[PDB]
Amino acid sequence: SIEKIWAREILDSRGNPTVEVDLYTAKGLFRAAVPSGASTGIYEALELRDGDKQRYLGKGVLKAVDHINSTIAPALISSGLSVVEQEKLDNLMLELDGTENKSKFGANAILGVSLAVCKAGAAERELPLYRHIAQLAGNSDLILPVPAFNVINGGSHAGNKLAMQEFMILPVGAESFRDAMRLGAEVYHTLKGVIKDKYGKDATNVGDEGGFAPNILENSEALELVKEAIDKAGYTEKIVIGMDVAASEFYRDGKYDLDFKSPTDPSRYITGDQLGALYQDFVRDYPVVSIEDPFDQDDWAAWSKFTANVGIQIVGDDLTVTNPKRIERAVEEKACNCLLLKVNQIGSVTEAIQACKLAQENGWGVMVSHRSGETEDTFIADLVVGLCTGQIKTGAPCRSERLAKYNQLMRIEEELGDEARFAGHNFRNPSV
Amino acid sequence: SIEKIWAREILDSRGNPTVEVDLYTAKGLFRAAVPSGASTGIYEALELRDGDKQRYLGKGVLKAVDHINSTIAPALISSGLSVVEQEKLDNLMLELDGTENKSKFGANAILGVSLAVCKAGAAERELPLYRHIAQLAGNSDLILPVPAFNVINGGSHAGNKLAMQEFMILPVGAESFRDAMRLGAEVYHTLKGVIKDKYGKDATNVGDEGGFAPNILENSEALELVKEAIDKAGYTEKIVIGMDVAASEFYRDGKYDLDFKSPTDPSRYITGDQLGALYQDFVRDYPVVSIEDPFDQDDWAAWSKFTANVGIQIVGDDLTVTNPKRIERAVEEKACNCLLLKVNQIGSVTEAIQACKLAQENGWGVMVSHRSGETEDTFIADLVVGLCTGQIKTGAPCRSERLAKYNQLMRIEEELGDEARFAGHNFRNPSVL
Ligand SMILES: O=C(O)[C@@H](CO)OP(=O)(O)O
Ligand SMILES: [Mg+2]
Ligand SMILES: [Mg+2]
Ligand SMILES: [Mg+2]
Ligand SMILES: [Mg+2]
Repeated sequence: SIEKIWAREILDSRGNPTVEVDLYTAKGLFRAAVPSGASTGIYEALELRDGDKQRYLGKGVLKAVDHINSTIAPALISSGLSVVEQEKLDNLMLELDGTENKSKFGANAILGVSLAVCKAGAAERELPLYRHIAQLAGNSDLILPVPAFNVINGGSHAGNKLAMQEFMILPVGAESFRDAMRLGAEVYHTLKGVIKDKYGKDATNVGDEGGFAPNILENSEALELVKEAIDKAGYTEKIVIGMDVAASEFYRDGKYDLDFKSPTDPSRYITGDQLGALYQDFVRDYPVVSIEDPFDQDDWAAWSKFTANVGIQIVGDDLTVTNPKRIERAVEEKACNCLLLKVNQIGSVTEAIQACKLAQENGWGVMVSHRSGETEDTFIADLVVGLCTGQIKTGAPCRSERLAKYNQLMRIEEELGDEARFAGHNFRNPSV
Repeated sequence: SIEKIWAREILDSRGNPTVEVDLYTAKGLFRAAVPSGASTGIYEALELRDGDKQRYLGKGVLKAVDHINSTIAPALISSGLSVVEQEKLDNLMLELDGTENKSKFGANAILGVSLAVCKAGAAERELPLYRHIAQLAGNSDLILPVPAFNVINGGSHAGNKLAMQEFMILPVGAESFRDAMRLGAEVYHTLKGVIKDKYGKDATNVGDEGGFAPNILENSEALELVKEAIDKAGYTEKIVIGMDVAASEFYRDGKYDLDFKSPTDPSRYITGDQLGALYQDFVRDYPVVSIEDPFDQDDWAAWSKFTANVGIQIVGDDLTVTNPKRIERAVEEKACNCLLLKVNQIGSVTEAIQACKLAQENGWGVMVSHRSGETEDTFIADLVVGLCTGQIKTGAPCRSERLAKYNQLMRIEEELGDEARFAGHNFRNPSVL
C-alpha cells in the first residue's frame, strides 16, 4: 500500500513554484514534480496557484501542496490500494476532487501524486518505469522516438517580434537516439554561429526552452536560418523541420495577428485562409513536415480545411489539450492527424494514457511534450518510450530541464541494448 | 565493495558532452556527472576531451569515459575496498593516473568516479549524502548556506558587451534557506520587469547560468539594475550584492579590456590600478560585500594590494583553482580571503575537502560553486552543507541545472527539521553559530 506522501513547493526552470511529491512504499521513496505552461490553452485542467500577490508574485502553490498533504494523502493511504493500481488510484483522486477541470485541488495537485504513484508502481512490479507504463498501455515494442528540438523561439512570451512560437529540428535520418542527440547538438551549436554572424552576439542568448530568440519578425526568416544551420552542419539529408505556431496566442477577433507583440493595430490581422496559404508556401519552400496549432483552439473549420489540403503532420495541442472528449471531436471532424500529449493538460497519468490510446486507435500520430516551465523531473522520457509514440519534443539541447529528458532517453536506449529501435523516418507511425 | 562501474557520455546544460558514471554496489545504482567550465583557469586540472572534429566539434568525452570503463573500474573493483573509503579510493585513482594535473585519464574521468563512490558510501553508512560528507570532513554542524544568485550574466557566459561575468544577490537577511529561495526569486522576477521596462523584452533572454543578458556595456549599470530590483522587491535590508569579475578572461598584455567581446582596440584597455579604483566606487555606491577574481590569475601584486585595502570578501577562483599549492601561496601573499571550491578544478572529492579545510584553517571563507556547464546532478548541494561553508553560488533561480541544486538545499533543510540553521550574516564564518 502507500505508507506516506509528502508534498512540497519547489522552483521550476523559470523560477516559479511548482508541486513536488514524495511517495513512500516498503520499496522506498519515489519523487515526481509537476511542469507549467506559459501558452496554456483555455481548455487545460486548472493549474491551482495561491494568488498571494505579496509572495512569488501570486504564483505560489501552497494550496495545491496542502490539498495533497491534508486530503489526498490521508485518503489514498487508508484506501490501502497497491501502487500498481494506477487507474483505481487516479479515479479515486478524480472523484475526491469532484470537478471536471480539477478546479477543487488543482490538476497540479493530482498529477504530482499520480506520477509518483506510477514510479512506485514500476518498482512494485520490479520493472523500470518505461516497461510499467507500456504494461499500463498494452504495448511491447518500446521504440525510441525522434526528438524534436525547439531551436528558435517566438510567440507570446518571447523577447522579439516573431509571432510563431517554435521552430524545431527533427533528426529523422540519424542512426539511433544517441545519434539524433549528436545531430541536434551540432546543428544547434552551428545555428548559434549563423546567428552571431548575421545578427550579432546579442542575438544568441536563450529563451525559456533553450532556443535562440533573434530580433526578427518574418517566420520565413527563422525557417531560413534553421535550414542554413542544417546545411552548414552538413545534415540536409537527415534533419527536417517542425513548427509550433501556437496560433491561439495571436488570434484576434476571428482573424490572426502576425505582429502581435507590437502594441495593438487591427490593420495587419489576416484571415485563416491567408494564414493557411503561408503555411503551404512554408511547406513548399522549406522542409517542414510538422505543424502544431496552425489555428486557434476554437477555429475548427480552419483546422479541418487545412488538414484535408496537406500531406504533413498536423498537431493538436491547445485544440485537444490531451482531453479524450476534445480528441473525439477532432477525430469526428478530422481536425488534425497527431495529438501533442501533455500529462498536465488533463492531470493524471491514466487519463493521459487513455488520450494516447484514443489518438492511436484512430490512426493519429502522438508527440510527447514538455511544458515551457519544466523541472529536473524526467518522467516523460519514460512515458514516450512506454507509449511507443515515436516522437517527443522536450526542448533545445540546452538547459538541463530539457537535457535531463534527452539524457534519460539515451539511458533507455542503452538499457534496451541490442533490442533497441529508433523511429527515424517512421516517427508519425512507428507501429509499422 | 564495488560490483561494477558503467560510464557514459551525457549532454551538459550548454549541450556539450560530459561524463556520467553509474556505480553499482550491494545497495544499488549510484549515479553522478561531471560539470564543465567556460572561463576555465589556466591552472585547472585537465578536462580530457576527444578532439575529434567530426563529433561535437571535438568536444566528445569518449576517451575519458573509456578510461573509466576499461581501466579505472577494474582497478577499484580489484582493490576490494568499501565505498566508504573515499580517501583510499581517491588515492588509488590519483596514483593510477600518476600525473600532476590528471592528464593521463582526465580530471573529468577521475572526478565522476569520485563523486559516485561518494554517493555509494553514504548509502552504505545508511546516511544522507550531506552527513557522510560532514563525516569525511570531520564536521557535525550542517548549517545551510546563503545562496548567491547570478542574476545578470556577462563575460564569457552571455552574448552582450558586459565584460564582468557575474552579478549576484545574497539574501543574507533571509530567515531560512527556503526563505532565501523566495527572496532570490522575487528579486529575479522583479529585475525581469526593470530590465524589460528599460531595455525592451529582447534584453530579457538569459546567458549560460540563467541570469538576464541585457544588451549593456557598463558594469556599474548591471549593479544599478540589481540594486533597483532589490529595492523594488522590498528587500534592501535583507539582500546584498556579490560579483565574479573573472578578470583573467579579459587580461590583455598586462592590462584589462572591459570591452573584450568587441573588435580589438588597445586604447580602450585600462591598468589594474584603474580596475581597482573602479572596484572602490562599486564598493561605496553599492552593497557589494564580495568580489571574485578581480584580477588575472598570475597578477599577484594587484591581488595582495587590493585585498589589504578593503574589508569585503575577496574570492580566489582562477587564482587558486581549488588547489592546495596555489592556496598556500595565496595565504602567504595574502592574495584573497575566500576560496572558490570547484571539485572539477582539482579533480576529486578527497582533494576538494582537503582544499576546503586548508582555507578554513587559515581563516578564509569558502564558497562552493557550480560550473557554467552543469548537469541535473545535485552533488554540490550536499557538499556545501556537509562542508559547513555557509555560502554556495549555483546559478540564477532559472534553468533546472541550477534549480536542481537550490531545490535540493530546500529538501535538506526540511530534512534537518528543527536542527536546521541558516548561515545568514555569518556566510563568511558559520562555525560560530
Ligand atoms: O565562477 C566561475 O568562474 C564559473 C562558475 O560560475 O564559471 P566557469 O564554470 O565558466 O569557470
Ligand atoms: Mg502552449
Ligand atoms: Mg504548443
Ligand atoms: Mg570561470
Ligand atoms: Mg569564478
